Amino acid sequence: HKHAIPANIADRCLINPEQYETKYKQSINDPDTFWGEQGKILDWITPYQKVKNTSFAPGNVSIKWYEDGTLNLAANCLDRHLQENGDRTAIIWEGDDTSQSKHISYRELHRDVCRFANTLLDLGIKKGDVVAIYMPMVPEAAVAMLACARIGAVHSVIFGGFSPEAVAGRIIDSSSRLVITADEGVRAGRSIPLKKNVDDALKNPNVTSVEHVIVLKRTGSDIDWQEGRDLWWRDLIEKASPEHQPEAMNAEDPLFILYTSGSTGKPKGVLHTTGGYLVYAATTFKYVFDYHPGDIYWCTADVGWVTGHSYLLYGPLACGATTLMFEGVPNWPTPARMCQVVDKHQVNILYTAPTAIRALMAEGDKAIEGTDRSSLRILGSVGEPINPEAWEWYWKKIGKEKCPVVDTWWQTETGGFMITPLPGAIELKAGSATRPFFGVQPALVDNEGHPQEGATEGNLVITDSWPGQARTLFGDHERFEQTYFSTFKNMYFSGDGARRDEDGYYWITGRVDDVLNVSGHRLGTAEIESALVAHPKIAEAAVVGIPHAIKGQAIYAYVTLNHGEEPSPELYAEVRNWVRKEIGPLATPDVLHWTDSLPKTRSGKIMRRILRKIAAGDLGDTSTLADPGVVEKLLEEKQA
Ligand SMILES: Nc1ncnc2c1ncn2[C@@H]1O[C@@H]2COP(=O)(O)O[C@H]2[C@H]1O
Ligand SMILES: [Mg+2]
Repeated sequence: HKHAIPANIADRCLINPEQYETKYKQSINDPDTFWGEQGKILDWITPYQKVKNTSFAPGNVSIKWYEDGTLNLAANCLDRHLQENGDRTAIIWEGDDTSQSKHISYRELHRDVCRFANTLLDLGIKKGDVVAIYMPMVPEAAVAMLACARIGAVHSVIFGGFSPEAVAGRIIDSSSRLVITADEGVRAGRSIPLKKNVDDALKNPNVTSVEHVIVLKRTGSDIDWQEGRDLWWRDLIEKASPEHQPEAMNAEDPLFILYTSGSTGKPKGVLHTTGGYLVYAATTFKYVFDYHPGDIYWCTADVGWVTGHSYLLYGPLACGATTLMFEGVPNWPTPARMCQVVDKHQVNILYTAPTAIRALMAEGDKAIEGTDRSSLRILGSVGEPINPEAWEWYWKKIGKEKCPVVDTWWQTETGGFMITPLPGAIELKAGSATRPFFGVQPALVDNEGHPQEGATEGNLVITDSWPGQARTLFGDHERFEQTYFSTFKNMYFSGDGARRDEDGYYWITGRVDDVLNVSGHRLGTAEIESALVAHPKIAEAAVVGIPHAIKGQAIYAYVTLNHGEEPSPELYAEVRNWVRKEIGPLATPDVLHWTDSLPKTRSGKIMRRILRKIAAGDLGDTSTLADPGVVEKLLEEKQA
């Protein structure tokens, strides 16, 4: 069942089916001409000559785009829009409480970003310095990010739900010089203690690089204050000059670092540079959401994740869009909140997550009760697999069967959309990302790296570079090469599995490595295991994801206790909270399963496949296990 392109969309679309085919073919056969022309979506201070200069060679990965060009991201997202569109709203802010909202014009946003860029410079922050941003969804988070970009500082945004330990780890790895935070965040009526978490992070003796903490007064709560180190946002920004001249950055100057979980090890700082990244974010934003001047756009993703970088802020602001930043959650105070915001601000494009869609869908018509939704024209889904039922419920109930849904597949390491419909070019299948974006060459390979042709399934790789590609892991280019470019030589390995059907449409089925996706949050199996075994009473741990009707995956942990310890309600609570402390509430196990029967190879390594099946409630081949006998026991313990 393919959904046709509706006439209202065909009448206005930027890219129709023929235009998609022609552009795609040029983008693959001649990326230098294609991207040389498409790069002019940005203002360049000096033009590039060389466009594509890349190699996925084993142990010798090198990625450069537009390398001789110079530009400024903040000038592209702000300054260049002033003369004609200074009075256009850049950010609509909607508070957690519906009585609270703000409209911030391109001129107002520009003025505050200039003031804060001057604030950063005056504090001694320079081009290349890393600035940690630990902020709630308020416009000042955007001001901070844009001001860093404006001066060539490298921001590292840390999701507000991370624990003090997790904050400290990111600060340590990045040598962040400055932390920007708020006293508290406000979410679903509740307060989250951000500044206190920062205090606790900075007590880590290995945190040595932070000289100041800028604090936004969001709630005015009683916080501890360290004289000298801590500074109030308002105090600083009101002192600063609103005049700031943007300087030119090289296309390959680092723009930001975003700490990202892997199949093994601890989170690594995925690094994006400036030129290719912004070209790709602007281009994908424009064509996939069919952006026309005047369109009101709402991405629901947090600023702390890559969607919040590329599609809440940089893509839409580069294009001069009005972008909506919502402080709260889609179902507070009631399940109808998301569609109430749509109505309130006459949103035309809605881009949200399958977990959110499923949480609303569980409430049924209470999600749309009393709302109109007629301003919507385009819908999109981000960040995790979406099954056909949820897709159809979204398309029907939120979009009233009138709105194409763009199910966008991409990753933190890809910078922007990779496989996605375009609303006026591609007919839709519920649950399918459909076809690759311009400049993207996907392939499916078996475990031996052999490309599979026709209708088939396998490991999803990308066989050549694209302008938005992450360039490295901060301080760890060899691990970058290992993780993404060693499994299948000369290819980018996404870590995802996919199916291609007889029409050539792609269906992404989930991670094939040990990365979990819990409510849209990317977590590592090994890092959660490491968190658990750090507990004084825990000897060993094996973590698996299991299907969950709302969250997509839930976290199931098998735990082996030290000799002398017994399970108890106290210990159950303590271990769950231990993971909440080491990483954050986002990584809290849903289930703890106490056992002494972890399956292991004869070399001693944990075997997780059977554990996954058992936890799911299901078996496989046990001939690699040093003791098959564990299986039966594990089946009994889960029965109880
Ligand atoms: N539309 C989608 N369908 C299936 N999987 C997705 C989709 N979008 C993102 N993902 C995966 O979910 C992961 C979440 O973290 P990342 O964005 O880093 O990388 C992402 C992809 O591997
Ligand atoms: Mg221990």
